[PDB]
Amino acid sequence: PHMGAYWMSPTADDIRAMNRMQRQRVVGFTVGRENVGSVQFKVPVDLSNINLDDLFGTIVILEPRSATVYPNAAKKPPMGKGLNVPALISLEHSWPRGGPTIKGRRLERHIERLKSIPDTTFESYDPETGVWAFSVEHF
Repeated sequence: PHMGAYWMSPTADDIRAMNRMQRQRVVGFTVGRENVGSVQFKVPVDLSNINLDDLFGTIVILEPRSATVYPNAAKKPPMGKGLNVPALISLEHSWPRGGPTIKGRRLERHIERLKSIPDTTFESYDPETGVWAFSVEHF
């Protein structure tokens, strides 16, 4: 696999510089990984109890075509708490089998399948870049 660095927005520096009130309600918090995709939380999140330097690969795991938040059910907070909130997920490399030149009906059936994935709400598929974007309500 060919993956680059994890990142977050606002940055860990920005969040470390917030006061307690601000860090309890971080808007548009996004965790991504170069050449994989990103997870953007759709409601404000409380990061006061999250270690920003033990987040990538521990709480949020981004692998090719796969995003995971809280892989260990025993340590997963209740729905609506921590990062267990609705999120917009964008995944690169989501092409039809055959790759970027597959168009027409074969591409349409691929989009149909992505629109139907259980527990997701389809947002978009970009046929030129291979990005599938969709929302989930909990992890």
